Amino acid sequence: FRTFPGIPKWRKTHLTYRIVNYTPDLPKDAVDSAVEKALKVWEEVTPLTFSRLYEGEADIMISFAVREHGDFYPFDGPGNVLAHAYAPGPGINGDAHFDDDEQWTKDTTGTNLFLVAAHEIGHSLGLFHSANTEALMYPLYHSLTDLTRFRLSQDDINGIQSLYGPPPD
Ligand SMILES: [Ca+2]
Ligand SMILES: [Ca+2]
Ligand SMILES: [Ca+2]
Ligand SMILES: [Zn+2]
Ligand SMILES: [Zn+2]
Repeated sequence: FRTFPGIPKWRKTHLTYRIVNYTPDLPKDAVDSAVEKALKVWEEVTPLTFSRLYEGEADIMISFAVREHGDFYPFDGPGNVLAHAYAPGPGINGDAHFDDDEQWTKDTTGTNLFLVAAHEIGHSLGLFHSANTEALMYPLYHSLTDLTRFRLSQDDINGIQSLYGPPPD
């Protein structure tokens, strides 16, 4: 696993998230379930807990965007960059932006929102890219078998627990 420079880490266990807008690609409930599942794979293996804010500024602001959308890193249209996220910290840090020039799907016929979201929240909690091919944080994870089979790899668990510790016990 790789952890970011000078170890940007959330200095608290309870983090809030806020879904700012909704893709036309999916029902709103499907966007909601994919982000909840993405958050729960990391919750399961750390003492971190998350809750949802509907207004105000949450730690992890989630939004769908196309091309230039307000930060210095515009999206590129179809394919290639699918989403990006900032490492822990205040303001735009911890936030995750999803490229809506992708076709976000519940399954594998397009770009699977669960899997890209779970990868991206790994960056939001402080994981960088793994050299380990079977890891969710490996750059090419989008070529991995989704919840027909999905499980976090030992490497991702080792990485997130080197930052926040194991589940409370
Ligand atoms: Ca933030
Ligand atoms: Ca793109
Ligand atoms: Ca789209
Ligand atoms: Zn962005
Ligand atoms: Zn990544």
